[PDB]
Amino acid sequence: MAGSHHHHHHGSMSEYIRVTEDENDEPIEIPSEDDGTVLLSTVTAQFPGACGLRYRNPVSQCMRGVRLVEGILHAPDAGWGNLVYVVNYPKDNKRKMDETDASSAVKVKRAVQK
Repeated sequence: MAGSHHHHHHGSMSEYIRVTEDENDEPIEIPSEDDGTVLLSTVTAQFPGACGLRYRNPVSQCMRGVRLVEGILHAPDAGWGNLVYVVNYPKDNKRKMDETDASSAVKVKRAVQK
């Protein structure tokens, strides 16, 4: 319902992700990352609120599932493909309200024990 943004291009791309939420709906094509994964920002573009995506292959008849780490939807060892996907969420979550720039990097001593 809320959230869309408009900033997730970066360099390279490799390929894209083509998946649809509804079986009757058409497979929407969205831009992915160079590594192959997909930025969460994109997932919200068409699937707002969606927390996780499932894998639905009519020809594969398997039980695969799109991996999600740090918001970035990782792709399988086969790729996104042009199959269907099943959303996984109650309605919304957000759990995000902080956007600032700062650096606090620092070295650490050797921590050894038994």
